[PDB]
Amino acid sequence: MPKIFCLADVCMVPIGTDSASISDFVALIEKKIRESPLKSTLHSAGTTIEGPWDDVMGLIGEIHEYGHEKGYVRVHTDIRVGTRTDKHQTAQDKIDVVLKKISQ
Amino acid sequence: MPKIFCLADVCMVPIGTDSASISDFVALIEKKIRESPLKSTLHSAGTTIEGPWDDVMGLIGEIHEYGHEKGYVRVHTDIRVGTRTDKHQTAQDKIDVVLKKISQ
Amino acid sequence: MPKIFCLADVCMVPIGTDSASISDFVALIEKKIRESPLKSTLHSAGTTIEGPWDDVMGLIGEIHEYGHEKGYVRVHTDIRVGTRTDKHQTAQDKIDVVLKKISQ
Amino acid sequence: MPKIFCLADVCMVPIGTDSASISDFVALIEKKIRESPLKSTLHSAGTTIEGPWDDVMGLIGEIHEYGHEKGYVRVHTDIRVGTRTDKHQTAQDKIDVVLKKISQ
Repeated sequence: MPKIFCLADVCMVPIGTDSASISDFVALIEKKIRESPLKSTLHSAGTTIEGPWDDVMGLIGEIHEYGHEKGYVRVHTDIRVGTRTDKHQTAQDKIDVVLKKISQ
Repeated sequence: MPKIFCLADVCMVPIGTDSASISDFVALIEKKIRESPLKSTLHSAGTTIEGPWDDVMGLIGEIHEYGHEKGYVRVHTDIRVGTRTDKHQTAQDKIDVVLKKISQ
Repeated sequence: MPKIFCLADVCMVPIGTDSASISDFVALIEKKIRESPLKSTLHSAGTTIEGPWDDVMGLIGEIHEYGHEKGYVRVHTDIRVGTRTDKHQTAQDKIDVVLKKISQ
Repeated sequence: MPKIFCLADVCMVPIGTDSASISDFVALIEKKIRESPLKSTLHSAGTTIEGPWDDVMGLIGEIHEYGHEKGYVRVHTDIRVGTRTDKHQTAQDKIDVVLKKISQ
């Protein structure tokens, strides 16, 4: 169980539901993610979660189990995650650097 | 060249640069993306682009070529893209539905 | 319409079907991919397609339209794509280099 | 620490190295992955790992730490992971079903 800091952007969708509309599933998991003390930011194509590796990946796993507990039979997830040793950077720090450079 | 409407969230990074810091590359490509008439939204883990398939995928390809033109030798990209026939939904519509349901 | 060579690994899934089992959809799209003259390699988590950017992204777009034509209401796709200017490398060349180094 | 079975296809790349060529990094991590008792399958665009969630995500985290221990300053990873309650399916079972259907 590694504890390295990481930034993980997750996009989770249910497979096999009766409708192409899945906002119920997204809202369901988002509420669960916001209950965690880990910092998270919701956007249109997913949610960015930050913190120690084990806690972040642990939460995503719990969300899957939560989905299954709520009746969803299959969950498909895409995770973009990065770790680095040169500096500590939150999701907000990341966008702040870009925005600054763009206006320059 | 398909023209179906699509929502594509792209995360692009350069491989082989001399530094772990890549905000220069991100800012460079973001400015190029904002020059397009296609609707785009920047977030911490990528940029969401919407429009006809050929125009969206065409732009991403142009960004790659632009990166190479600017000296970057290798570009690695992750794209999450979806198409649907039941309704038209922009990236903003998508987050709006979730936010509403979350407060309900 | 960029024509830079690219290697794209695609994972495509249908959203809103009546079953968690989606092998019918996968088989359907795979047969369509094999009809293209572009080089493709199927694996457990997707299919790797190579060739000019416009032809590769064009095919993926056609697959989406094909899915919708076959009754699927929503398609979600994850694409990992890379371009580079230092050498030409097929998907097979890529795995060959790794395998060699592993035994060394 | 969830223990639900999962199939995870991982694509890991180093950011900030002095070369666009990263086969050394890939070979390095692959050897580390093969030391694990977890079932893994290497392909051109990544490696598919299967097993309990905590063990699989734990290994990926260890690979990141291993990369940093070996001098790599930044690691970027894309993970496609799925869980389901309707059946147990390995990566090989997954491709076997498709291949069968394709010839039918």
